[PDB]
Amino acid sequence: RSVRHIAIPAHRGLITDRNGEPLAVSTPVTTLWANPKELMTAKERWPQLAAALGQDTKLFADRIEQNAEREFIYLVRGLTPEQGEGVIALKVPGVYSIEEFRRFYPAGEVVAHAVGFTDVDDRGREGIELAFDEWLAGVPGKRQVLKDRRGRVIKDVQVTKNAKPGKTLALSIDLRLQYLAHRELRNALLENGAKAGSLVIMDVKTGEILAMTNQPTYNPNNRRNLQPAAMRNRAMIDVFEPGSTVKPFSMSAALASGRWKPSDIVDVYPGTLQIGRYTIRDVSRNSRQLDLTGILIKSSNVGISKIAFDIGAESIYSVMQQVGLGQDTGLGFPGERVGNLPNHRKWPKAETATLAYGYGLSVTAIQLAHAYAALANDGKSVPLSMTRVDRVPDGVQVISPEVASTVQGMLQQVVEAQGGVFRAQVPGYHAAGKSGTARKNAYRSLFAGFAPATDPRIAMVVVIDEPSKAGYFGGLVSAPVFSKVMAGALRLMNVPPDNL
Ligand SMILES: [Cl-]
Repeated sequence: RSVRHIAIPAHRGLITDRNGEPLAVSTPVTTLWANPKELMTAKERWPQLAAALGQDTKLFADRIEQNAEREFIYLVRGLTPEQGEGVIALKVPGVYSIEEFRRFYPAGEVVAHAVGFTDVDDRGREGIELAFDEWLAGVPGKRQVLKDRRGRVIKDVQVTKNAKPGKTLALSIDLRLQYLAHRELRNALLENGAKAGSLVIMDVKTGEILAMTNQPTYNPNNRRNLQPAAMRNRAMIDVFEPGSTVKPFSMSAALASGRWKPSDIVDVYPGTLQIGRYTIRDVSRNSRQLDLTGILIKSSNVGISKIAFDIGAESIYSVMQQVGLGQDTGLGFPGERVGNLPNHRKWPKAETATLAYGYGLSVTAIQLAHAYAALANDGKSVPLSMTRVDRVPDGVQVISPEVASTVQGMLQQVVEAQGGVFRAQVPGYHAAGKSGTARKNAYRSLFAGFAPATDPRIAMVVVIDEPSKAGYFGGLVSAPVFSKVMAGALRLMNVPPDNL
């Protein structure tokens, strides 16, 4: 009475972590539908079927009566096999059974922002599920079915074309590192009364994003009553002024200029500096002469500004642009922001000073981590990747190996020297990094670093949004998170200790 071609759903590819742990799995679910044309000939069966579907008798009957002309309506999607057989056993004419695919996410909220989710039609709508949708979805088949003049699926003819299953995808993320970072960022938020946060971990040798976690987060397996703020992958889609965490790059421009060495001295007394109506102000103001390492340890805005006036903002802009701040990462992640590294024909003094200590530009947590990776990797930037990297692509030298080496040594002193950020110290290793405290009377606390300082393997960025306890400095709020997560990450990757 009617020959028709209908789609065959393809099996969606498995997403694993870098070691094969499942992160997104296509699982069979039982969906029930009905042909109202057939139901209309068995009305005396409707109340038992309605009750079986948890439905009010009258509302069910109103539904079928309204659709009496159509030949298809869903009844309920995604049931257990025991549930569907429970209904089919009633043998109600025109009630049919189907098996579909539905994603399950074994790690739930721990990796929701990176993995994303699919819709009820099994299409990728967010995160990796969307970015890699063509790779994961495969290609539907087609089959030929005969249907009588009332919609009854009389015969089932051949398969015209088989479905092509999707392909497996292994991410760069290490699920063991991801759990640790997730736990500790969460603990830090709760201990500090903070509103939001991000943590990014990167392999400085391969470009791999080993961990990417945010708060708040959500359970992708139960998205009822989902708050869209809980769904933001802040590490990639939120932009912020990085503040003093960019001082290592200002310093890289200074050491490359020919005009400065770490033992050179800047006079920062009295801890402020007027630029017209604008006033640069240090956080501690009992200093006069400081050497370049001292400027980083004390995080003196006056110090880095006087250095910036000497070498010119253009050279600072250039290093920041070369390491990727405010530049397109090329990951193609949905909603991923680029930020902004402003430019000028001639840089005014005030813009020059603020650029040098990280105001006036916008970056993401992932760009900041990638810039620190380039610095840890002896000045060579390796392309970012969200998937496991087997053949490493060639990187670009963006800071000279000698300059990067020197800046690494200074940042090890930031963490280890007297008056330094002692809370970022990693037991059994040497660590290097810089704190940040940036306006947003509310602040973001930041720490960016890498370890082991002797032979760097891992770069990490911690951002904690609006800590509400008395201490809000990056060195008080974010540095201890770096310490706990870096220690766990190095242990898990069996990195040999360089400080025992
Ligand atoms: Cl943008």
